[PDB]
Amino acid sequence: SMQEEDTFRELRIFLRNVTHRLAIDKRFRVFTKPVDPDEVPDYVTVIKQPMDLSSVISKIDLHKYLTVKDYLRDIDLICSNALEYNPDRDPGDRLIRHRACALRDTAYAIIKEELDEDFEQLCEEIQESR
Ligand SMILES: O=c1cc(Br)cc[nH]1
Ligand SMILES: O=c1cc(Br)cc[nH]1
Ligand SMILES: [Cl-]
Repeated sequence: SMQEEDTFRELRIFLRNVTHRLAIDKRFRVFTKPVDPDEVPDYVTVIKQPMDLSSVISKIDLHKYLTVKDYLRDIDLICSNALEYNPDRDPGDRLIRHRACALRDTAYAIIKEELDEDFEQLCEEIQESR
């Protein structure tokens, strides 16, 4: 229905704004771009399911997210991939991991304060109906 297409558009607008807020934060610059296979040839090796904020924006625009839960799964990937790829005690690794965790925490905190639970519940019920 028109009504359900309105709901999914509202969700895309919501997720675009949250993603843009994360992308413009100087802490999260490393996460805004896919990992360059020159720079890092072994990444696209052991990181099976790469994810970055430009990919998240492309997925919004292609209607791949029907719920905030699906979106947060991709945010969780950005964090768990950073944790997996950069596990060393060296400050370089520790800094990426802290920034990855901060990205994840910020996304969850924005959604906690700004997403209406009844809005998410509606998205979930339309998603399940298909
Ligand atoms: O991401 C957003 C931002 C504003 Br302002 C309003 C709705 N969604
Ligand atoms: O199944 C897998 C594949 C890769 Br690549 C890394 C972890 N687990
Ligand atoms: Cl830096």
